[PDB]
Amino acid sequence: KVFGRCELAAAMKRHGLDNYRGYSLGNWVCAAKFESNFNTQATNRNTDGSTDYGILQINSRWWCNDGRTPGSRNLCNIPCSALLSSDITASVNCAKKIVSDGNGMNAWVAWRNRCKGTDVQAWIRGCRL
Repeated sequence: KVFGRCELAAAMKRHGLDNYRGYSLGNWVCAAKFESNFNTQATNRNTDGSTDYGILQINSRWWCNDGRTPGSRNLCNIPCSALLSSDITASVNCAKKIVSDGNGMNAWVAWRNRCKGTDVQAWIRGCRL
């Protein structure tokens, strides 16, 4: 499904992402906007044989298993097809692992490029939270 901005903000807040590891809620919403345009079914194929899945475009080389990516680690221990659900819980739980790993939200290149450095609080303004 395609989420609305405040609808996603509220779902992510319910899942404990607001200020998780130092990143306020606005960061996560902006990341989803520019990674998947708020769509749970977005997928993106990469030159190394991996694919990015779901609303947060989680990658199959390191995080989920899709059965077709060469040096796959499955550090979230989840099949990638679960990340394509309309319900974002598996994506959020794997995103919690990714941001705890090493370089925070730098794992998301659309965040890195288009969110970081802006006032990301603007992405939850006007939302009932």
